[PDB]
Amino acid sequence: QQAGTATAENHPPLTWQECTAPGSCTTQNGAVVLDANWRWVHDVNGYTNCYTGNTWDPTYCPDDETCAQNCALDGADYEGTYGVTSSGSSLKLNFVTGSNVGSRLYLLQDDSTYQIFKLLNREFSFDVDVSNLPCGLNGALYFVAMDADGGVSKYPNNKAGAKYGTGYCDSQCPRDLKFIDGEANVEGWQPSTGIGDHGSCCAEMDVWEANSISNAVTPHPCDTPGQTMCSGDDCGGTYSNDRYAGTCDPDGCDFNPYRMGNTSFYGPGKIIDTTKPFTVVTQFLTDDGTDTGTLSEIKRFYIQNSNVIPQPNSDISGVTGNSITTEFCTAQKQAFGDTDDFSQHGGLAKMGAAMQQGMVLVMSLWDDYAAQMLWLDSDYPTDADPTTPGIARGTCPTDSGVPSDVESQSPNSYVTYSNIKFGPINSTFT
Ligand SMILES: *[C@@H]1O[C@H](CO)[C@@H](O[C@@H]2O[C@H](CO)[C@@H](O)[C@H](O)[C@H]2NC(C)=O)[C@H](O)[C@H]1NC(C)=O
Ligand SMILES: *[C@@H]1O[C@H](CO)[C@@H](O)[C@H](O)[C@H]1NC(C)=O
Repeated sequence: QQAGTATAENHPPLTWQECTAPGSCTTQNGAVVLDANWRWVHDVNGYTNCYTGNTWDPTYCPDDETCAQNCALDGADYEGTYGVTSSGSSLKLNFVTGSNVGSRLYLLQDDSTYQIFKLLNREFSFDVDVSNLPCGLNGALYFVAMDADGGVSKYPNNKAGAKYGTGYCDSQCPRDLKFIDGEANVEGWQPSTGIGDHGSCCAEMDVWEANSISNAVTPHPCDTPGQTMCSGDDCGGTYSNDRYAGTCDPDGCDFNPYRMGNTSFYGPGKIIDTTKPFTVVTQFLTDDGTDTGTLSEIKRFYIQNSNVIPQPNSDISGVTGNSITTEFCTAQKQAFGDTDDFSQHGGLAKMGAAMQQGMVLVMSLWDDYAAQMLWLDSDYPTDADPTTPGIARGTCPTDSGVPSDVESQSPNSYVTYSNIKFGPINSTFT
């Protein structure tokens, strides 16, 4: 895709901090950029839609390649069209703005380059306010193995790049992306938004997926860490027919404290009381305590009112601990009767390989047209006994979360992420 000219692209500023030790942090002047898929795509020569509603305009987009040469991703009015505002070290995502629903943003090193995080033997921490996120919404902060330049050096027809939020991929191998690898997704485009023949896969570390009711932390490995194209139902993921047909783990190894049997830990009025802000800390430990080692454990702490509170232990029979490890992941898949696609695609060793490639920080607010976010905050397989281990993930009713409901009833929902800090283990807090 080309770079557009109707609207100029100005990235909202966002500061964060890199630390070397507790109390010793340096502020970085970052910025964020809106993902390519939320943008208006217009023809390079005038101001005409290449994409109209849920369909490609064949005059400009008769095939994948031509479309990409003829069409441009426009700049974004962040506040007014997409409901994104930044202040200093804080970023606010509004749910519904006019006819826009939600957003996905990446953190930039500079105006053409995603910030790369190498997470092994490091810790990542951020403050969050999810008090205005009801059932059916997902305020996500996570990492994917995208190219720093958004694909430009690999794909000559991508002239927009990171500056326009190109190059997305995650463990679902999404086929709803209008542009992949410097080509439009037009041949095979089946309207619902819509899905095409091509998808974009890469390893995904979901540090935080949450609303005011439930949260989960979930690594999702892929055979190839790092961005790959797939095609048809071989993609697997949410949009393909068979979830488990592809090269990535679509479920992942998850720790949601509610699902693990502690229902008094996280929620309104609870130990982590989601009516107020709190701090989320995630450590990525290696077997030998060094930066070159194998990923072996993911640990979680929360901080609310200067109190440091560790992730609760699993209270599921035969599943032990409060951290993600190979042992935990094996035991939890068995005790819930879920297919162990995690270990099939290389588990934590392969999550670690992706972390070694470097990963991009994504911040997001979305609702779920496929599954109503019930996998996160309700009884998920809905046709199943909510007393059997692993079905119940939160207190939301099973009729919650349908997009046309939440978009109409809670349009002023929002999420705020702030005070991002990154460094060696135990440097981001006391
Ligand atoms: C849910 O998790 C909480 C937090 O871990 C548990 O409360 C802790 O219990 C331990 C004993 O196992 C105490 O030493 C801590 O001081 C407790 N923390 C707080 C702040 O309460 C709680 O027991 C768990 N509840 C259930 C339902 O199992
Ligand atoms: C981090 O601090 C914790 C105690 O809060 C301790 O278990 C651990 O050894 C520390 N890690 C390092 C490498 O300093």
